Amino acid sequence: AEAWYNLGNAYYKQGDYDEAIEYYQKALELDPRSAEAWYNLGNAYYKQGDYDEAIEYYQKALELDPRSAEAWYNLGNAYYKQGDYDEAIEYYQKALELDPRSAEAWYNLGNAYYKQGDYDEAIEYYQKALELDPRS
Ligand SMILES: [Cl-]
Ligand SMILES: [Cl-]
Ligand SMILES: [Cl-]
Ligand SMILES: [Cl-]
Ligand SMILES: [Cl-]
Ligand SMILES: [Cl-]
Ligand SMILES: [Cl-]
Ligand SMILES: [Cl-]
Ligand SMILES: [Cl-]
Ligand SMILES: [Cl-]
Ligand SMILES: [Cl-]
Ligand SMILES: [Cl-]
Ligand SMILES: [Cl-]
Ligand SMILES: [Pb+2]
Ligand SMILES: [Pb+2]
Ligand SMILES: [Pb+2]
Ligand SMILES: [Pb+2]
Ligand SMILES: [Pb+2]
Ligand SMILES: [Pb+2]
Ligand SMILES: [Pb+2]
Repeated sequence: AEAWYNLGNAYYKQGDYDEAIEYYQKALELDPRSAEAWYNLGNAYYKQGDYDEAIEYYQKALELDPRSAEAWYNLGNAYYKQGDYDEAIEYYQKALELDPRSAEAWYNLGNAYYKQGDYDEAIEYYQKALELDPRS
């Protein structure tokens, strides 16, 4: 499974998401245990703009490792891309409980509240983001 997974990773890293999906799926047929495998399969679908597929496999990754701030965050992103800002906020919240150091994660939490027209909540999370990284 690991060699198939590494092939998928190499394709993913050069931006060939169709090939990444093929070889990630092969790795999971042999070893469905890896959270990082389901997570990166989700990432591959996300990068294609196949957000329902991304959501399906992010959930699988989270069921195997619910401590994964990265998986919660990317699940948030998939909903944000669908315009589901309520679900985006819910999953960003869980990501930021597990790792509150990511200026990027606070920023996108702010963006999700901004998109709902909740400007004071946007301000709160933008302020946190800029406290960590004041360059953007
Ligand atoms: Cl391609
Ligand atoms: Cl193709
Ligand atoms: Cl192909
Ligand atoms: Cl083909
Ligand atoms: Cl789709
Ligand atoms: Cl589909
Ligand atoms: Cl399906
Ligand atoms: Cl939607
Ligand atoms: Cl949208
Ligand atoms: Cl929905
Ligand atoms: Cl709200
Ligand atoms: Cl509000
Ligand atoms: Cl409100
Ligand atoms: Pb191709
Ligand atoms: Pb789809
Ligand atoms: Pb599917
Ligand atoms: Pb929806
Ligand atoms: Pb709401
Ligand atoms: Pb408010
Ligand atoms: Pb509101």
